[PDB]
Amino acid sequence: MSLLIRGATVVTHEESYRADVLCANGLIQAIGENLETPSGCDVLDGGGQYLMPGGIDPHTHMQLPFMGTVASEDFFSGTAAGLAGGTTSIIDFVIPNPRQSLLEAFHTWRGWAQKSAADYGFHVAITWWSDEVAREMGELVAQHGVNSFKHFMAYKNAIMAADDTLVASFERCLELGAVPTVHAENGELVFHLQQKLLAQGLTGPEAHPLSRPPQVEGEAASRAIRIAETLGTPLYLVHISSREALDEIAYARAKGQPVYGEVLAGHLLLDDSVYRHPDWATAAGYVMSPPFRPVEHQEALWRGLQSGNLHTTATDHCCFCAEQKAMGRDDFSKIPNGTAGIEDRMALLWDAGVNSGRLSMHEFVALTSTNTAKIFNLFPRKGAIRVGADADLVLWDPQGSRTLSAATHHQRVDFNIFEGRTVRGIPSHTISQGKLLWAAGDLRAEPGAGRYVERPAYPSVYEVLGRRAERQRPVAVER
Amino acid sequence: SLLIRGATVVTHEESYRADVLCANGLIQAIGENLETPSGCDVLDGGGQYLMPGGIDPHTHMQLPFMGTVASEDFFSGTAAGLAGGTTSIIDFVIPNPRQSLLEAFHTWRGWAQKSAADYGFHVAITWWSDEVAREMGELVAQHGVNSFKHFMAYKNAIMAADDTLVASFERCLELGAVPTVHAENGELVFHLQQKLLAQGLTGPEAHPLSRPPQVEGEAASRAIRIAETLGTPLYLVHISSREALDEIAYARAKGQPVYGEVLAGHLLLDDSVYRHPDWATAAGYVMSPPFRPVEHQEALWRGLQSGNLHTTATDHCCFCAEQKAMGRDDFSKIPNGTAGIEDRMALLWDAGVNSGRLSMHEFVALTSTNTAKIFNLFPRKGAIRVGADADLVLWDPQGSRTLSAATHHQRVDFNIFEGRTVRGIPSHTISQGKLLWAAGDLRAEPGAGRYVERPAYPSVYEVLGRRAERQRPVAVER
Ligand SMILES: [Zn+2]
Ligand SMILES: [Zn+2]
Ligand SMILES: [Zn+2]
Ligand SMILES: [Zn+2]
Repeated sequence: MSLLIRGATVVTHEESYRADVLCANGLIQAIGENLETPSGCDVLDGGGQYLMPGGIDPHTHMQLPFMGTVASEDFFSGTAAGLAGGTTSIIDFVIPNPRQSLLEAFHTWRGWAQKSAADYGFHVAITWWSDEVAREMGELVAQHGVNSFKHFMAYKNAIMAADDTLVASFERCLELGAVPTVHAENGELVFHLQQKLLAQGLTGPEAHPLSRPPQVEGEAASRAIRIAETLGTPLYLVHISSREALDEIAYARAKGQPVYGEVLAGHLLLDDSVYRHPDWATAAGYVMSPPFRPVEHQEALWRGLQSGNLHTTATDHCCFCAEQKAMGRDDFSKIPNGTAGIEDRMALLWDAGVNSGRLSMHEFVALTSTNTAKIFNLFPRKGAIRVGADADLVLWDPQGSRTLSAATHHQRVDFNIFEGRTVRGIPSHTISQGKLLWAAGDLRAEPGAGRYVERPAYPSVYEVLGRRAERQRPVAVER
Repeated sequence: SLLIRGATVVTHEESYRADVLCANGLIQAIGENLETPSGCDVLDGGGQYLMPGGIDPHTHMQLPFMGTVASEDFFSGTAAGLAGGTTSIIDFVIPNPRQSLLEAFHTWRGWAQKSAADYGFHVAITWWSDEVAREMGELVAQHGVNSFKHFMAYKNAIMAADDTLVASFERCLELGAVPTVHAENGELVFHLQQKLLAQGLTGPEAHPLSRPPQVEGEAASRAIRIAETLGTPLYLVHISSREALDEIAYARAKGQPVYGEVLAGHLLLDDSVYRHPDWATAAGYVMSPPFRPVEHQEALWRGLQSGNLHTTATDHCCFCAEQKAMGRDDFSKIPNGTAGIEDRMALLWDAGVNSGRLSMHEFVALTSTNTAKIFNLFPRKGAIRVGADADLVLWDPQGSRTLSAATHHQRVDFNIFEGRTVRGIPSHTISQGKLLWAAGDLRAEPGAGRYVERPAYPSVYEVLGRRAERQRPVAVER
């Protein structure tokens, strides 16, 4: 018990309509025009606003230990700041060291995430292979609510998976009904260009984009895609930044292949000139992988969203303050990679996509929660306004205004990649598991309030794959 | 000296009536009603088309491979070529892993000495070290080699992985050499092979299932993007799939120098051949990449017509029945390869020219001139011009030939086009100014052919160099 949102237009991934919505006991209890108020149930007035599923950010790195160091944003600050921005759940990554047990890395991460203010889940990264990793994956799916496994195709000599691994792991994912996910950059090429730029003496952040140009993403997307086609698995590609990688996804989808693509707001709105800023720390602030790209790539990504070839939005929320960035003051390859975004994603997208008329409100919802839930088999528990669904919601004021700044954001990091940008259309209120956790300026997150969210295996795409595999079965010739 | 009189000269771009005089290995004169020098033999070409002799840039004469040695040797293979209108080859030095390239190279020169017509070599990069790199440089500077092949498949044999591709392509750029690639993802092939064998599918019908088209498309994608990133051209051998062809068109659509090669096999045969109820027949078709579903044939023809595929070849790599039978209980041990050197030109004329898919000019481009230009042999080869080498084919658009292993000159007991009848045939073939095939009479002689050196830095390198210069990485000062 008990929270009634009254007066709003409910906006789903597919329709708009006027209704009141009642939350109790973490769930949406009722939806209708003029609902009755249970006694002492709190009431939020939503006249002239839109009430939508709360955002799900399927790509966070809260307090990740990475590139000599540990991300500035912990599970609490991170998940809180997300709430302030209308995001109600995350999926983060367990990234074991190579040769490290997955169940061990997984219990370590569950540890770190217990302090979450909002619902959370994990993908598990496959950073090495053995019969043991195969075994443990099965357990994570059977016992621990994991149904998606990440592969890094870059970060050579660190966590990179090569073809022999990708093949073995993807086959395992097929066996388990789990979704393979990939960070698609060709690692040998990145490694090769990094050395060559450093050997020429190019050590600045401006050399970061040059060390990993768009065709390096395109290559790796092609390869992850064709391994998935060849093994009979779906595939989810994280943070697509390039035309080249988008074209591979469209090409595969165009042949009937289940491939999904995620995009970050930064890759929709920023270009690679940012790395040439006169101030080192500013430029360094933008360093993440894949990097920001020449302008023609933004337009292409927008169209991918408009055409159904890109499916989800996310942030790759991986915060490093200036002093951490400056670990690579003399060597761009040692700047810790990552930008902040959890709090800003929904407003950035609404303002650039809906106000401009590129995206309908419905696509906005699809791209901010529902597609993610459907892909990872959380629908209709999440990303849905219906009776029985988790009461994760955001109330949106289309005329409200906000100016993005590191000075004022709830993200624990001293840099914002959209510093000074002003957006129209903001989350006035955010509701997580039935509770009002952000209210016109007031953040009310509390450590440990979040739950761990299990995702069942075998999303329905695996039924279709199953029937195809059966129909395609090889038949010997008799002689 | 040899005068060809009364033919229509057909090049990669035009047709005209003229006689052609050859002497001393070379074309001496071209013009209407040329004078006959005394002693000169005269070939009457009235009603026929005189074209450059075909260049086949992909042969494997007497290759030791998959536990045996190809049945066709450098003499029998180049002689069979000449009967087919093909006057020069490019074959492959394939050193074993950890074997010196130079060692392998001289060995292959020995094997090739017996060739009946002009020949040259690509050299395969089957392992990597500083010594390989040094050897590549000596091959280019001293030995007339200007192209290096990389195999993306054949895991635990001659397969190159990304780290070798990158380092080799970079070495290729340094030397002005053309990287070439056999584009199949070896890890997927290897995985599928085991899986299929583990399920007891051991027959030839499983060869194609073990390397479906996307495995080729992936590897073309990857070679292409490595080449783009390192700033080299790229040549992809025997493209069989829409997927690979689409990767080439995509890259050429961004201004990237990528060339594709195609075999007649892959233009005209489909994967149903592998389900033949006779084991030996099905096995005769086993090569890599395998023949594909029909839709890929049409895509390939369209590649030719659009300028996204550039050369034709044969992957001439012959194994007789007893040799193919080494894989009788395991398709993955069937020696991979089919014959085609003799048949390439008539197959293509017949399927492409008679149908109106290709002009005669395109036919010339795709059978000699584009290969010449790509590997820096134009206009010495693939050109009918004074001072060019006198490698010529006289083509009777009315003749007919029926292809058969019982009648072909290829030293192998199987022909992947057994029984097919083509219209338009080479009536005569001239190599080094000499009449080596004359309407059924083959006059090839062991050892007549020459080793043909190809200079480095084809023209594309000047363009890449201007590009590289305009994209100098430039540091921001602070
Ligand atoms: Zn990533
Ligand atoms: Zn990430
Ligand atoms: Zn090959
Ligand atoms: Zn070959």
